[PDB]
Amino acid sequence: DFNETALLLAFKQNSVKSDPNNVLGNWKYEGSCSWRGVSCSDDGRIVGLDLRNSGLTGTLNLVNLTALPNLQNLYLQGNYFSSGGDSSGSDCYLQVLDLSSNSISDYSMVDYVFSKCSNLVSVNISNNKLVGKLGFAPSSLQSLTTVDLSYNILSDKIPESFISDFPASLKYLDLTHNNLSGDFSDLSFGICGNLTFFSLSQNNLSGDKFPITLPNCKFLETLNISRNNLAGKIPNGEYWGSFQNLKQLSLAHNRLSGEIPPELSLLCKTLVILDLSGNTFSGELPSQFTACVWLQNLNLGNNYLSGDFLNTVVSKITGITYLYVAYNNISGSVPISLTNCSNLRVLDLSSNGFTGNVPSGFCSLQSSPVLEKILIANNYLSGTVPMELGKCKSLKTIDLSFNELTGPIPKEIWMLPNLSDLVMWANNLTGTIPEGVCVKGGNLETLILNNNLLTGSIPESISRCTNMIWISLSSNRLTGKIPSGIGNLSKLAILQLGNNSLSGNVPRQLGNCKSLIWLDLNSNNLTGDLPGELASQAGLVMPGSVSGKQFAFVRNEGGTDCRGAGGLVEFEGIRAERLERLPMVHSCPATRIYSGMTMYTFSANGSMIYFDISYNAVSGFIPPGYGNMGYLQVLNLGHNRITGTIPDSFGGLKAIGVLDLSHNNLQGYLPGSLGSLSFLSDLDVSNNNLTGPIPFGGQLTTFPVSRYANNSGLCGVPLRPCGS
Ligand SMILES: *[C@@H]1O[C@H](CO)[C@@H](O[C@@H]2O[C@H](CO)[C@@H](O[C@@H]3O[C@H](CO[C@H]4O[C@H](CO)[C@@H](O)[C@H](O[C@H]5O[C@H](CO)[C@@H](O)[C@H](O)[C@@H]5O[C@H]5O[C@H](CO)[C@@H](O)[C@H](O)[C@@H]5O)[C@@H]4O)[C@@H](O)[C@H](O)[C@@H]3O)[C@H](O)[C@H]2NC(C)=O)[C@H](O)[C@H]1NC(C)=O
Ligand SMILES: CC(C)[C@H](C)[C@@H](O)[C@H](O)[C@@H](C)[C@H]1CC[C@H]2[C@@H]3COC(=O)[C@H]4C[C@H](O)[C@H](O)C[C@]4(C)[C@H]3CC[C@]12C
Ligand SMILES: *[C@@H]1O[C@H](CO)[C@@H](O[C@@H]2O[C@H](CO)[C@@H](O)[C@H](O)[C@H]2NC(C)=O)[C@H](O)[C@H]1NC(C)=O
Ligand SMILES: *[C@@H]1O[C@H](CO)[C@@H](O[C@@H]2O[C@H](CO)[C@@H](O)[C@H](O)[C@H]2NC(C)=O)[C@H](O)[C@H]1NC(C)=O
Ligand SMILES: *[C@@H]1O[C@H](CO)[C@@H](O[C@@H]2O[C@H](CO)[C@@H](O)[C@H](O)[C@H]2NC(C)=O)[C@H](O)[C@H]1NC(C)=O
Ligand SMILES: *[C@@H]1O[C@H](CO)[C@@H](O)[C@H](O)[C@H]1NC(C)=O
Ligand SMILES: *[C@@H]1O[C@H](CO)[C@@H](O)[C@H](O)[C@H]1NC(C)=O
Repeated sequence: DFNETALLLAFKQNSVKSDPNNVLGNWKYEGSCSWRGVSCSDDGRIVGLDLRNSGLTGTLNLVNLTALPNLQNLYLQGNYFSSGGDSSGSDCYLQVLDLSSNSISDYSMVDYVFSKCSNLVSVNISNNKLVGKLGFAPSSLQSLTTVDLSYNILSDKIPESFISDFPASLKYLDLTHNNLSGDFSDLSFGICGNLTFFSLSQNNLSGDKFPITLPNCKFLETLNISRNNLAGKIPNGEYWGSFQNLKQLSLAHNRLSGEIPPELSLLCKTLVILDLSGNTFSGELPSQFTACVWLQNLNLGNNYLSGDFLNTVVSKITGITYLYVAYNNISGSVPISLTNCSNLRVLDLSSNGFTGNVPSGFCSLQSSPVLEKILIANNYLSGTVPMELGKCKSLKTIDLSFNELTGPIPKEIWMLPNLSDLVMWANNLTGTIPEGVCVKGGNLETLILNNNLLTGSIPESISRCTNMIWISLSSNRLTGKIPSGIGNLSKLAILQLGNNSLSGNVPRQLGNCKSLIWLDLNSNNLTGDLPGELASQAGLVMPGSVSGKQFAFVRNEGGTDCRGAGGLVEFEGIRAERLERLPMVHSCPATRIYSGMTMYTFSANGSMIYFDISYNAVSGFIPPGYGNMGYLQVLNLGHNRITGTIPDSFGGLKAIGVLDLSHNNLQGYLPGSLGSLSFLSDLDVSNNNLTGPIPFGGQLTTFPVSRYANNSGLCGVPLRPCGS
């Protein structure tokens, strides 16, 4: 062990606790320049060490490597290194340093880098565990272009002079996703001659005012302060006047208020991306923004904006690709001028005050239709769905949910070749679902039509919808049998057919749907027996692609009148307040409304979560296999003709919160096994032929007497004791 070689051997024996891949297997005494990751300069001294993405675990002490006299390049990123260089130490020759994507927590290490390493061009410490507060700036490092401290735990405030004390050479500074706090207005930027990238996004910065010296950075290309606590208004006057190159601006998701200042339009000579989303802004996008000819992506969503600016302003920017205006106060008709934007890929008008017709001109001169998504949900739109929409061959998503729409759905929409999501719920739509579905048009992921006037049958053709994830037809006029072909949909997760006229028997082929976690058949005309095959995926179910979708679930204190009211709905682009215009809301006031992204309740080997067949004519016995569903939280079989006994197997319903067997023909004893269900919070066994002792264990003695009423001689607490 001699000199540099000794140093590296020290690292392998000391810094590295495990090398499962044997990447260091050739670091072995007797010349170190042939070692894996080691690169040498002509003197034969190590000029670099590249261990990236090697699966190494250990305690990094940076000074232990940087003692290497000639080392200019160090890549340890994408490993398990923790702790870090810390200490203080020898001379540092580093030019490039990448420590990202490790476990490093010791800010002392960054202090060492900012102090000693005077030839440093770039430092990436991002995606680590660094805790503590920012120290002195690296004023002595005069080649330093690039510093990425993002995705750490850094806290307290950015020191007032921190940024102004950086060397003149600084191009890129990223503080994104830390714990930083304090007044944004207290930062000084100094001369700021080279800085083209600055991001504070996802922190705790606050205050009433923008920093006076930020406008010093005349060359800033992207300025991102999004997802902070900034309050007050967007600075007007000359504040934006000196930015020469500003391309990406994001003020999004802050507390900012007032109108959007006309002076902001000074940025229009450059701006290609503007995100003002998620603030309190009112008024209009100023007319000066017609100069915004290079603007590609405009996000004004989630404010109080109103007026005609989409017409007078945004119509005029011919190259706009993405337009997000949802959750605002805009009224009037959707401007038809909007259809002059021939590069528009996404148009989100959801949750505004729009009246009048859906735009019929969206792909005219073609050349050729580029539009992917049109979202107008939760407005006041009237008339029908224009057949012209059938012209945009590129449509991936149409969302017209919760408008005043009427008439049938033109065949042309069902023949859109790329259609993925057709989401039209809470309208007055009529007609039928065509036999050509998913054959003569796109192979759909979701079809959400609940709470319309649709009639006829679910077409046997729905079986070719093999991409299908989520089907909601509830509360329509549908008749006929549930087609056995639905069993061909191996990704189907949620099927809601409730409150229709469906009849015949539930096809046993439903049990062949490998992904089904949610089945609501309630309030139909169904007869026949509960197929045993409905439980055949129990234990096998894998969490699928229905995750990550906006939903709402409306809970009510009812009750028998309240069935069919509330429950689970697709929530994209809709405000909770519009939910109160759903049917039966007077009888069934929402007691609680859950909302969010959909997430599965199991990592793997799951079952059905939710099964409601109540209010049908179903007969036969309960299949004992149903008791094998370990993740089932709702089983509602009430108001049917079901006979036989309650299966002892129901003891394996370990997740069940709601079990409604009421108003059937059940007989025999309640299974003592029911006492072992620890989450059972709602049990209704009433109006059957049941007899004998009410199990004494678990929750059974905690229920109101009404849950046991009208049976054949049940006894024991809460009823009269069995030893009468
Ligand atoms: C300023 O800095 C932030 C990072 O802190 C950058 O924001 C990130 O943008 C990326 C790229 O677009 C997003 O990743 C994509 O996310 C989508 C799904 O995203 C949804 O879910 C996440 C999770 O909660 C959410 O954060 C996203 O939020 C965006 O969209 C809102 C509008 O709906 C908007 O109000 C919000 O500001 C944010 O805006 C960005 O996206 C919209 C695109 O719709 C764009 O208009 C705008 O300019 C911003 O880019 C959203 O609800 C996945 O499908 C993708 O595959 C991909 O993962 C990040 O989610 C996003 N925000 C974060 C991380 O907080 C900005 O781009 C940056 N601006 C500039 C110019 O540098
Ligand atoms: C897996 C998805 C389909 C779903 C949207 C998912 O994201 C979501 O977390 C589901 C599981 C939740 C959201 C609301 C939940 C219900 C909340 O409201 C209901 O009143 C309760 C009553 C009672 O507490 C029961 O335990 C079940 C039950 C009825 C819950 C069962 C599971 C949910 C249905
Ligand atoms: C600093 O390194 C991080 C890597 O951890 C870089 O972030 C990655 O960038 C790539 C390519 O842009 C993304 O696709 C990766 O997903 C990112 N990974 C993570 C975990 O975010 C970052 O690019 C580097 N910073 C600089 C300035 O180069
Ligand atoms: C941006 O950084 C560069 C360094 O890359 C700075 O350039 C130095 O500027 C001085 C003064 O003009 C020159 O004498 C040096 O020769 C430059 N160094 C190099 C390596 O070119 C530049 O000043 C910085 N920008 C500003 C405006 O501060
Ligand atoms: C077909 O299905 C519906 C839904 O289950 C049945 O009826 C409803 O009947 C109950 C009891 O009378 C009422 O409380 C609901 O309000 C009714 N809803 C509607 C929209 O009608 C209906 O009886 C069945 N029809 C046949 C052929 O018997
Ligand atoms: C904008 O719409 C919201 C509905 O979410 C409403 O409360 C508000 O009054 C409207 N305009 C205002 C006053 O900001
Ligand atoms: C159930 O369906 C009938 C007929 O479609 C309708 O009048 C009613 O609004 C629906 N009820 C609920 C709770 O959605």
